[PDB]
Amino acid sequence: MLDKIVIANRGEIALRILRACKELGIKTVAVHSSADRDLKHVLLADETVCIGPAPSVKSYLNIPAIISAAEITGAVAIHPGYGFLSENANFAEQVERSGFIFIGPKAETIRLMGDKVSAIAAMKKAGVPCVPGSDGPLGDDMDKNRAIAKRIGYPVIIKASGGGGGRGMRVVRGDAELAQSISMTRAEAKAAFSNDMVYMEKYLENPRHVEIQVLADGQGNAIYLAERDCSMQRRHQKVVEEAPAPGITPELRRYIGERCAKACVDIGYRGAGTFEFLFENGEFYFIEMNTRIQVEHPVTEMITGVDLIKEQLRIAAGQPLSIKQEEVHVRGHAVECRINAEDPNTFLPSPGKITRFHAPGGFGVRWESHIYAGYTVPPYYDSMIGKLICYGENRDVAIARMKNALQELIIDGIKTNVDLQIRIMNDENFQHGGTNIHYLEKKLGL
Ligand SMILES: Cc1nc(-c2ccnc(N)n2)cn1Cc1c(Cl)cccc1Cl
Ligand SMILES: [Cl-]
Repeated sequence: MLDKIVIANRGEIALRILRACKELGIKTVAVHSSADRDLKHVLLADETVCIGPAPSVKSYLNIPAIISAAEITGAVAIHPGYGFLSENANFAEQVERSGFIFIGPKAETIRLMGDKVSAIAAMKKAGVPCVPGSDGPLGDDMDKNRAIAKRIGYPVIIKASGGGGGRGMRVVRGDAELAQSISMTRAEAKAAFSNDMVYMEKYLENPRHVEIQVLADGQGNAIYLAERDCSMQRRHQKVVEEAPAPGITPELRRYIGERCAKACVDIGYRGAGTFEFLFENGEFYFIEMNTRIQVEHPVTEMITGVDLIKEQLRIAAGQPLSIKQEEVHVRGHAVECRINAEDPNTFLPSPGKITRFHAPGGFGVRWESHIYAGYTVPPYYDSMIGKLICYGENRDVAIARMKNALQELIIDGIKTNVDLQIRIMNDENFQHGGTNIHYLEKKLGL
């Protein structure tokens, strides 16, 4: 087991990582900005290092400062959490070059999945179903681009190969708009990644966002831990996630899961990872892979019993997977509601001091948050201040528990999205299940 690690993150995920470290007897180093001195995990950590001022560029994205903190404390590994530098291949490379373990895959693997075109090519080769597409970057030959579009069939979508999460894409519905659409996507990509590479996919009109959790030890062992539906979202931000995905049969799960696991072996994947799919008309289509642990990991933990963070730490210590595929069993159902400090009318972050706090408790209730009474939510970071996760023996039980936990939750002094979460739990279409990626924005437009 790793002697000591730097937790290269903040907020709820840093606390989540700290708890796993403590379970495993791993010493903790909490690196933090000057605005984050009173973070719960910082107060709980074995050692603390202030790595810079409030803005993320000079703290949580400050590669030399994070590496120096590992150096000064004699840490053996760095956990990047999610966001920040977790998908930064240069950071992973610098971490290993400086002589520390990066808790994540090889830098080459991060780089491979970071490039959307190369990622899809690798996944297609491995037998993972992808969206019908260009299978390569689009060039300047518009005859060739029209032929790709015809072969695929309109509508199509132009996507940037550098891009993440849905940044800068456009739907094309005929030849008439194709040339300009390619042109425009190229330009926005140049500003975002200094990379004008674009590709084409068949545009799916009303898909669900379904992602497969994997773990791989780098020793040839790779398992899939069912799936999560993340379709409930607003402006590229997930709002509610759940596991398993409604309507997914054991057979479909096994079909897609085995293909993801085999792909992990093909690419020499190491650690936790997520294969993101679009799901429409009973069919899976790979869009991208996340090579980090994700915000929504807890729903997968509830339905499988596998502690994904502890697995990351075990794998980073060079241990083989703690379980075989045949030992992974989907049981019950879990729903996560993200709790955001945000104004309900503007959807802008709403920072400030929490004056009264009470966490929900009870059977099947899991509360993931650094917040406490008297804690000030700083203006400098993301709006998500906690995650409420409810498990039950079935989806209806999980939802009923979530409704009650949400009503029990008290966060006074700041504005939150609790009332919206309650609305969603009471939504008849959500109660039925299987709503698509466009649903919440359509609902909120009414
Ligand atoms: C990365 C990505 N690809 C798509 C997409 C949608 C329809 N067809 C195709 N091919 N891709 C959508 N997104 C981003 C996204 C996702 Cl993945 C989930 C909800 C909303 C949004 Cl805008
Ligand atoms: Cl994430």
